[PDB]
Amino acid sequence: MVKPEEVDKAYEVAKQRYAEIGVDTDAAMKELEKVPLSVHCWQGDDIHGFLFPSGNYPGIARTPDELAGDMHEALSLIPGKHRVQLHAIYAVTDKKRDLDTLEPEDFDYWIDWAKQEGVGLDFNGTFFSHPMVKDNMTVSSPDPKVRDFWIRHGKISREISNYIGEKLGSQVVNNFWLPDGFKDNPIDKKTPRLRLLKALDEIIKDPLPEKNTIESFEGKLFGTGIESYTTGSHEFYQNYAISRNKLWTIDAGHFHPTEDVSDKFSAFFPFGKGLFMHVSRPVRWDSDHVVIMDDALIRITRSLVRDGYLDRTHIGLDFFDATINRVAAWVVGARATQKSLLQAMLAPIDQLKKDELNADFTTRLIETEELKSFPFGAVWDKFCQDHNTPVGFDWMNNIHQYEKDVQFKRDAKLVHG
Amino acid sequence: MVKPEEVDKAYEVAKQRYAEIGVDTDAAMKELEKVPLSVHCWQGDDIHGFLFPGNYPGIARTPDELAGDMHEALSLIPGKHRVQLHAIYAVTDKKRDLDTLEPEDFDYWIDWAKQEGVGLDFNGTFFSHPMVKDNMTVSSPDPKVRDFWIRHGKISREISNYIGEKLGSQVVNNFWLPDGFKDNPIDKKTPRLRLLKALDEIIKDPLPEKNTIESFEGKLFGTGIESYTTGSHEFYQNYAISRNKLWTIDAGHFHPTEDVSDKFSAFFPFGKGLFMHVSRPVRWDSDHVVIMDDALIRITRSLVRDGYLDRTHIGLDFFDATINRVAAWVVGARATQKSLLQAMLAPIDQLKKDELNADFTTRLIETEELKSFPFGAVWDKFCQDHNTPVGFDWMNNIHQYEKDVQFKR
Amino acid sequence: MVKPEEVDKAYEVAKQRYAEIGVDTDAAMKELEKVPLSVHCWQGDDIHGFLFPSGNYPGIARTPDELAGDMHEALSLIPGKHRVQLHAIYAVTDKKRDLDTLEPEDFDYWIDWAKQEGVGLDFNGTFFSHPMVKDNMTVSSPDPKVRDFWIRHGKISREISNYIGEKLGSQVVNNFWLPDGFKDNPIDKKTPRLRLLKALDEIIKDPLPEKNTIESFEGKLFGTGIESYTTGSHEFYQNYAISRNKLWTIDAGHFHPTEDVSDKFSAFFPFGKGLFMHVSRPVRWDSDHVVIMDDALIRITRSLVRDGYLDRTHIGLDFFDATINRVAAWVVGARATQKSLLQAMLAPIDQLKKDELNADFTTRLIETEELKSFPFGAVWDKFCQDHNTPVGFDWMNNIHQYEKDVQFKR
Amino acid sequence: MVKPEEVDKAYEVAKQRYAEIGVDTDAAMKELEKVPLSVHCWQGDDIHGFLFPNGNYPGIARTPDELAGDMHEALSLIPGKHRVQLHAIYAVTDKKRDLDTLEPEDFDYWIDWAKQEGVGLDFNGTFFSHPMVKDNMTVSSPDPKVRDFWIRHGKISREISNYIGEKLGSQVVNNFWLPDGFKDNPIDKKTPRLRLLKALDEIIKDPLPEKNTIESFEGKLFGTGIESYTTGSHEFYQNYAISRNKLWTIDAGHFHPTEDVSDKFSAFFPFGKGLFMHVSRPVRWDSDHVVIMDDALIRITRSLVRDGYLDRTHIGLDFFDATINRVAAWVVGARATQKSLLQAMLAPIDQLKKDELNADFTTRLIETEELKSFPFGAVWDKFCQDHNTPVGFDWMNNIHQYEKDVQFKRD
Ligand SMILES: [Mn+2]
Ligand SMILES: [Mn+2]
Ligand SMILES: [Mn+2]
Ligand SMILES: [Mn+2]
Ligand SMILES: [Mn+2]
Ligand SMILES: [Mn+2]
Ligand SMILES: [Mn+2]
Ligand SMILES: [Mn+2]
Repeated sequence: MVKPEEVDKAYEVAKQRYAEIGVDTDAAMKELEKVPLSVHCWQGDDIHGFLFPSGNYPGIARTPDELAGDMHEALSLIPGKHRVQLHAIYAVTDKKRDLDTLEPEDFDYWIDWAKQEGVGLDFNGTFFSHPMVKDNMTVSSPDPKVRDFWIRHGKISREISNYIGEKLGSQVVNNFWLPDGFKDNPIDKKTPRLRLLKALDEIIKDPLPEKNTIESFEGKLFGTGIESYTTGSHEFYQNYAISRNKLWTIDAGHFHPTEDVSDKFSAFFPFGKGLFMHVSRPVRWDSDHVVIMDDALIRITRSLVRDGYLDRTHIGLDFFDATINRVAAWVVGARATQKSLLQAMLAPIDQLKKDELNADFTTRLIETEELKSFPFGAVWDKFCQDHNTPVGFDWMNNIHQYEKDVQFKRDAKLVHG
Repeated sequence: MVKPEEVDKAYEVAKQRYAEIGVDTDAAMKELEKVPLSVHCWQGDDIHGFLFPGNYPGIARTPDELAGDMHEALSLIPGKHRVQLHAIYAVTDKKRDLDTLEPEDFDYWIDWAKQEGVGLDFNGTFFSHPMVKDNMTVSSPDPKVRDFWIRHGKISREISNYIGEKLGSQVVNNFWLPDGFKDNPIDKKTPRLRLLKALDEIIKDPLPEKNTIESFEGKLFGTGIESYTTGSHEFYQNYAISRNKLWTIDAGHFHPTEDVSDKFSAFFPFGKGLFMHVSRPVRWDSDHVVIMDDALIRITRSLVRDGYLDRTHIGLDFFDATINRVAAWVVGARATQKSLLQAMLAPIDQLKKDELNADFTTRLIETEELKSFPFGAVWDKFCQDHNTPVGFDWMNNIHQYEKDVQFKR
Repeated sequence: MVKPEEVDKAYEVAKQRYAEIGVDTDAAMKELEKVPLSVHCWQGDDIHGFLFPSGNYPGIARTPDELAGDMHEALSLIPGKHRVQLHAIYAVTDKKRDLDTLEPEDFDYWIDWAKQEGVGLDFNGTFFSHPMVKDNMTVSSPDPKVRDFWIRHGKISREISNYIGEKLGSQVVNNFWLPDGFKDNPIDKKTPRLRLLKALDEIIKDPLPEKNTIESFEGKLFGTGIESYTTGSHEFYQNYAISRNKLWTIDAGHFHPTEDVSDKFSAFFPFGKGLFMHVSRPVRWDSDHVVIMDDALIRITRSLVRDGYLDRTHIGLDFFDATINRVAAWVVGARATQKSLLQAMLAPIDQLKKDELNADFTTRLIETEELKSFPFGAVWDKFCQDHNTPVGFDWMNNIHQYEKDVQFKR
Repeated sequence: MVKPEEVDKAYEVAKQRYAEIGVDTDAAMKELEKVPLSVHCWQGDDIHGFLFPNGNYPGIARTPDELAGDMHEALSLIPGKHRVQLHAIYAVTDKKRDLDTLEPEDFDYWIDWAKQEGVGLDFNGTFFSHPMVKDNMTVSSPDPKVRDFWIRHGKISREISNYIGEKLGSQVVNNFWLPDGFKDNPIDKKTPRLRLLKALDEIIKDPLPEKNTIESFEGKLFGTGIESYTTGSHEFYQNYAISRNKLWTIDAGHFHPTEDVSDKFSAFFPFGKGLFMHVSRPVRWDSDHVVIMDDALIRITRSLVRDGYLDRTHIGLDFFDATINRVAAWVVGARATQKSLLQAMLAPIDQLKKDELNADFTTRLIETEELKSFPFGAVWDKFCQDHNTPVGFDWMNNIHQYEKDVQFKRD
């Protein structure tokens, strides 16, 4: 167990080290406080939800109460104040429901939980794992009956999101992700994107207060069993968001091999409103690995900090690893993102910008490289301790306690509710 | 030497093979006639131009030589096409810099285009100049550098307007900027805001759309500018749509495994027009001669199947000096044409119906069979009908041009 | 229906166009009929096998007799004579078996079928979809019980292979693919590959007649749920094959983005014995799409043909698409491969090589590009007709008849 | 300026943090001392060399003395004991020489400098920038006159390397890199590689003691103007090295998009003798950017120390950036590599290995991620200070002084 006075001592030394290069470590920690991460609920129960009925880790959540407890446990090890992303299938009601019959009140459970937990809520319509998914197509299906069903869900997703936003007093980002596409090479690339354009326009048609909710649109290059064509491409959705004055969702695992998603922000913000940045680790495909401190995460976080885009960018976690402790998964990803944000915030950005404007690329290379071995860990440790979360390896103690007390017994416990 | 009667025989057999699956070979050839390729002048003289004075012999060194080489290439490319000029191909006895060019400096090319019977497209030259400061031009943080290149940009529009008025054919004025960083930048925002402001100033003075319209060409990375490109594909698609201008897709300028044929159907619900630069990247932006490969096949069939040709200008953009430079044009142009023609020789309306009905079996079988249908016999007929040599035969014309012209330089 | 006179006509015109550039179309077709393709049995029944009993196309095979009939139908529409790959889980027996208790006689069904069908057989041990797959590891597992189990199966794959080869009088290529790897970033990359080296050496220890069987070893870059580290890498297996004088398996789906597997042949053969070339279409991952005529297949086929490597290269199909008629999948993939081989064989290779030796890169570019629009289709159509298979679209009639009479009735 | 007592106090605190997770910082720094980096001479003078006399940062070296002084300055800012790589075109002689008439004594200047400086030397034959490069081919050219010329150079590279090895009493790694290939798609892939095999075998024919020199073979996926085919492929050279019992050169910039060269070590060492690891940063192609602390470098260094391959792996620098202070370029790349090696050496590797063997992938993910924010910087700073080099930003002062006193006065 780290000693709190050692953390405080190491922080004063680091603060001095940074002050000597014109960086204020107190101000950097204050900046990190103001960046809430939207923790995805579906990592807790392998995206089962509650609407419809292998070497994976024990302790999967099977009920609202279980998932809520698991997210509370994860959030108690993530320093600061954050948000939670819900999916439509996480509706809590005993009334018989389908995706086109959900009502705002079906999320009262999550509204009450979020108020008592002190987090905001983001929302995702569920356009997958349903018999109305016809040949991998939903909203942009050539079948009018299939299209009309999913348009109904899409409209309902806004109604729910508006209601949640009104009750919490915090704007709900309503994210749209559609599987729509083909496994093999299509003949017609145009007509599916025109069907999508018209169906999306119909979904966002009825006005709702922007203070309560706003829609984001999430593209993808390719998915399993849908590899050759994605109806909702990144180009289609950036165009759609700018044109219809909505948010654009950038998921870090959904782009080309070698594609740096941190390049997109400064090409979008001269034209568009806001982004939903979904941090996710792709390993040679859209594998949805837990977020770690790697090149991609470091570039995403430093690009948002350096160019001042945080107040127009929502940061969400989107990954799914059931092979490890599901609660640990959230905490690794959240801490990875926070410490990368913090490292970016501990740079003398104004002086570096100056040197770069004067084409002093020598200084820029040297300093950026020296900063990677500066004592950013001491500032991170201080941030963890100040927000009553365990430091470094110490949070494994919390995970072992949660495994003994909950996760390793859960499977044998009778589910109820 | 292929016998015309053999071409005619093969064509009649192919015509019947295609008619049996509801494809009209005569109509397919009429469709191909309507697609002019914009042949880039700079392949002729390794992008030297005329403004600022182990490769294959016979490089063009003068306007007349370059004009003669383009005439030779066009004579071996069936149908009617266009030529792309760079600003540095100005023809004048006057002392010019990129900020002092005048429209009449291109009278030479207007006259040549009229006698050759081709339209002209234009490119501002924002590279190979002392005023390129740290690989930046219009979006340079130095106002002296920015103002110089803004003057050149404005002049590129005035030149393009003048050419368009004289030819009575709209000149597409393509903007490509090297602007970016070799290594990792701190500020990605400000360069792109400087670009936005500069481009807006360049296009400020209204010019008739009947004479010219601007297109904007993004890049992922170039040599010595690998880490950041100010003018990104996203920046320019957004810029084109918002400013009601054309977007330039160069097949060589995207990510590994990136399929540029995906972009058309995501652009046209929002945008006005495309300039599609066919170019072959070999593991980087290598500007290899266009060949019949997956990329070209997908580009051409995507434009044909979704009926985007009337809104897509097709230009060649490559540079290979290791081979006969005139041959380079003909290989690239013929690859593009035969690929367009193969796409036009599909029963597209029936295939679309099969696809709407989720008959993915029929789609796979038929698209694979069409790859070995006799599309070559329709291509050969198109070549012959338009007074150009068939197959290997045009190598005779190259060897004669080498002997009589190129090898004598 | 295509008119056979039409085909014969178009062929004679093609024959002359090719003759004019020093290519013999009759000779090219003779070369093609000497290239057997190893048709994978598992496309027919979604790799279910027989050992351990939503937008999926109808008519899936459920029994040996059904799978046998489906492969007979597919082969009937593929011109020339070919081979079939079995997996261990395709054992046909009424006896209680696990992967470590399989007997050669359990493959008597397939030997009898192959002799009647007139095809050779290749083999694959089944190192997946089993409770003894522990944390995605089999032969190279750190758990000795798991190792021993999979080592027993490895040895049995060789024994079965030897028996099939003896009975058929044609060499059985016994292909080893293992899923062994880690989902996330490993600490120790060395020890797993040392465990694999030791285990493989144990599996191939007991000598078996080469005339009957030889082993091939199949690497992978990454798989679903095993993305970060593959124990059996391409580098590992090329080194293992060369050093233990075995075959190396190259699957066209299992390499890096932009990786051209046709580059590997000429870098292997100065050192190595033979290759098992598995044609498979990756679409942005190891997606096992049906093989089509694309840059990869064209480069694979022309690289084998131009450099004379066919006599040392076994060509197998490896793909799994259940979204389309499963019998059609076989025929599309096989015809695409043969088409692409034939186009390679229809080039003036000796003259092009001389042009290249003299650095005449102009002639090489012009000619290779012109050959892409030469009437190779007319020669392919002739090959199809000569070997009593339908021409072009026509074989769709056979699929519709097989759907009505057999597939749609299951 | 950093205060030595402040570095020492921060080190003692870090020592304690690492001791508590079973890591010995003092031992970790001793392990780092034993990894010499082979600093490439050609970054100093834009690969001009001296043999054939004939936008960019000022102060390029133009003479042996200027280059020697620049490498001395760079080494003075890189903590510990390292090596220098020479190219054959860095011959120092007033005699009229071609690449096929170089003599060992032509390198006496560099032997004398290395003895003075207290560093070992590695060597590279120069198979580029010469009229005898015919259609981008050298050793494996279809022209027997071209082949024979370059084979003469290849034999001479071994004779030079043996001589240097003897004089310095330190084995010279003689690295072979050939541009040989095609710009566009070849018809015949087989024959070029059979020509290469035959030519390499003739080059290494004459026996020389391993004690003085051993050959390494460097492959490439593609180069500028040689994009479509490389005769000397990675597969060809790994097979060649294992077969002929020589070293295999892995250059981090010469592989496919997304390729992780750190994967290759554990697939090589069950079969082969040794590696020459050229650290180099590719940015979307073989761009030869200065090495920085990124995923690739972190994976290369941790893969070598985790699996205990350092005693069989020579680490060399290979990059060329003339847009920045050329001496600075060396220090950035060397320090990136050392701090990355050091971080990997500061992990509880035995415990992590045990956890992994026991399939505790939860613990492995948590711990590896926590280690990335442990105070490795305080250990790095201690290593820098202990070895009489400036800490953190401080060495920018030395660069500015060297610009003022030496570099900016040259041009
Ligand atoms: Mn997402
Ligand atoms: Mn994902
Ligand atoms: Mn272009
Ligand atoms: Mn280009
Ligand atoms: Mn395979
Ligand atoms: Mn596969
Ligand atoms: Mn190197
Ligand atoms: Mn390099």
